[PDB]
Amino acid sequence: LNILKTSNSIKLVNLLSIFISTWLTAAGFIHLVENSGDPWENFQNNQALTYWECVYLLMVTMSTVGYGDVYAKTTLGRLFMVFFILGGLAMFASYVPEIIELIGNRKKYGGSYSAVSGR
Amino acid sequence: QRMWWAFLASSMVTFWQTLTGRVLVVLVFALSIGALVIYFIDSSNPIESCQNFYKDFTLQIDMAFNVFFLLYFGLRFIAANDKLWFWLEVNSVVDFFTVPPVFVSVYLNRSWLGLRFLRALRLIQFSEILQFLNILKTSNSIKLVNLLSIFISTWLTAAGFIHLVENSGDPWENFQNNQALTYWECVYLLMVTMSTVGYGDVYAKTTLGRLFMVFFILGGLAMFASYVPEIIELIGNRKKYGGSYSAVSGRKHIVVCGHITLESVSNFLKDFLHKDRDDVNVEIVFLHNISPNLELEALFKRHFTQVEFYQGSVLNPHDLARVKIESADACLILANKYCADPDAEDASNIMRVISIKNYHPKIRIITQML
Repeated sequence: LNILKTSNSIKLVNLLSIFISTWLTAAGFIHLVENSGDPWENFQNNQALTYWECVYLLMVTMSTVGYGDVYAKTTLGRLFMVFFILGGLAMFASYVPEIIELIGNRKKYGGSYSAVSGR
Repeated sequence: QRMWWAFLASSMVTFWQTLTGRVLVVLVFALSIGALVIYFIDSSNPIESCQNFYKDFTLQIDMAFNVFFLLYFGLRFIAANDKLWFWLEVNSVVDFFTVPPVFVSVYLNRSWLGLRFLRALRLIQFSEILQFLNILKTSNSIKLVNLLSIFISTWLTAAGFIHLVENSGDPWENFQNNQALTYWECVYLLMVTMSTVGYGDVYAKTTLGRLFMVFFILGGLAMFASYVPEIIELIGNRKKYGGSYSAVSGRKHIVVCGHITLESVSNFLKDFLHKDRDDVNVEIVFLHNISPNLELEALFKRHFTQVEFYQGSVLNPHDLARVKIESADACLILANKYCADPDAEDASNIMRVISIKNYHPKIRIITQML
């Protein structure tokens, strides 16, 4: 649908669509698994979670910040934390970002000359 | 109460190089420094407080700063030229969002600390003028100063914003859930975020604060990983041997120049500083363009009290004046003996000899020759 084709579109495709999709599906995944509770323990530890703090928990879990404010309170939740770390940290370390660092800045002198009349 | 249609309207969200410019920009960041200092001073005070026109004596200096910022605002009108890019300018936007809100707060005769610290962007201005003030006339050093200036600028701005969101609270929850911590505490937390250590002893209680700092720490890690690779090496690529030679009265010295290499200088030192000599009391100095190798600094360190090194060329009379060959007893020239064309080294040594004799025609020269 007539996007701005200056490699910005392709960098959008290969970075931010997949980043947002994975982040949002992981947030919804932890929300479901935490609100479900423990199956064999009759769902006694079903922690009440909102989506804002869920996605905040994802972003705290990735990168390196080890905030003790929020964490997984159940065994399968901690399982899924481990899998999410093993996937997302490896991705954010060696697959996605190098593209955005090799994007760099835009062109320095790509403009034209304005013919000012009288000179 | 809690009015915003006047502060935002003041923020204006809609939209009769020379010394003349130098004086005004110096005044601009000097008053920015003063206002940021007094903001840090009264940061412990609550955001909202009453203030009469003749009550706060400290705020009178703030009003002098405010009318001077209004003068700079009129200067911005004068230098606007193109109005579209004038309101597109980021510094102009910051001034729009900080000075008219101060005017409205003073008209209302009440204190409001919201977005008052935004002048920290102007703290990067003195880096350019430090070159004018001939403290640092180089390029790498002024680039490092500018980079640390923008680092500390985004530091103080982010610390202030996190502090205000922290002590404000949720507006839809009657802002009664706000935590209580000081500017030093928010500084500590923002180290906690930027450093990615993540202590978690004290966090951002506000939900909107968390939803801000999430993409803020994304941007911060991006800019950190972008900028440190051109920060770390600056301490490495700095000239060390650019100084001159300090003569010692009553003790002579000689000058060794030409092609100097590890094995050549090793042999020369080993047969010149031999222990079986009656008395050696001459300093040995070196002149060359290519920086010495780590083994050569190792030799210089193990002979720290006998040999000194300097970087320069024998064809530069300024370099010869720096080495001070007037008091030198003699000059030595080492010639490469392994290159393809022998006549090239002969001609090079001839140029060295004529330059040295032209600078001083009454010294002793001993040279190799192929």
